Amino acid sequence: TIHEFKKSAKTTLIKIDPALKIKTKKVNTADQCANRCTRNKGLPFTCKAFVFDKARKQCLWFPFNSMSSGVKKEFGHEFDLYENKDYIRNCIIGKGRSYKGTVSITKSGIKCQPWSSMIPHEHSFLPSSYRGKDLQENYCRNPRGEEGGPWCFTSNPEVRYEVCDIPQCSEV
Amino acid sequence: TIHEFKKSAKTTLIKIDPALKIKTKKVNTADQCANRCTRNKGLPFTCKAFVFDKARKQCLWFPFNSMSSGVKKEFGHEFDLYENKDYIRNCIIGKGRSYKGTVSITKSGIKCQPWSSMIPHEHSFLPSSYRGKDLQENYCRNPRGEEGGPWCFTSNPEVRYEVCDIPQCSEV
Repeated sequence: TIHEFKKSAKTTLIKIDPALKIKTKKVNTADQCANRCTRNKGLPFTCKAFVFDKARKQCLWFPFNSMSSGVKKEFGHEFDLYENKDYIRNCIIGKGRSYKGTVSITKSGIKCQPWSSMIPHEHSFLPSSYRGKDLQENYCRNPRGEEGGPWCFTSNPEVRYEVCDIPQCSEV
Repeated sequence: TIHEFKKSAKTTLIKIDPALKIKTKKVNTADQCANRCTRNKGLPFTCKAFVFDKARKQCLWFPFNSMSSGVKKEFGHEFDLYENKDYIRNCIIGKGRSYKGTVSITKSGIKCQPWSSMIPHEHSFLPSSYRGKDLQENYCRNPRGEEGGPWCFTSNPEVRYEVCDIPQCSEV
């Protein structure tokens, strides 16, 4: 069940508004935290995210994710952040510059090439180069905010890049 | 992997658009269609949904869902529809009247009471009547279009009903 969460390594979140509440608990594996989050059992809220402290083998279930207002994230090798896809807007607004969804396949059905690889296609579109644009894994993105919306370098050598078929949130 | 699809028993989809392409194949089980869809390995498009023909134990992979334009659904006992949640708007527009996501947990974190149940709470919100409102399972909904957004009757005898924390597509 831990696979249906967007994972961001060495990350955790921090709150600000005292009202915003948490629930923690020692555990064995990060898997263990996912089941409880997904099932939303014994939790005084909606599990939209959780962190697993690999160091203190702990689960940190949150009623919010990295894009929640009033919460910032922090570095930690020992931490691993898992966000519930059901709470990460999966549709596009405008040119889709703020799309953080997990679609990784182009419109014609071809798997996206990670932004970390220069194979098959070489490129200067590196994560460090574009901060805030979430160029993680091989997720369809639109760092430059171009007309076509989110796209990705294809794993098919003949197709340098292509657009992804992510829907618009509201286009009547 | 089939659990990451919204299921609509006895249902299938009929394209109207001739371009909009499909791909079919005999298979053994419906799970078999899911894996192929999720992976999107042998398809010339983005799998957003698929139908499993229990009769002809067949798979119909679609580059669209029940809310795609130019495609109508049809009834059929031998058919089951599965839509990729990654393509079913997961945020709310306005009062949330057209919400079709699968969130089934009120804001305080309690499981929803399916609409087909009169226990714990009895009600006048049944599928039968108010249709087109997808009162399936225990999905948070807003058939009437009320102020607070999609909600549900709580499986907690102490709480008649409560609202869910489904994000608005206009984040904040």
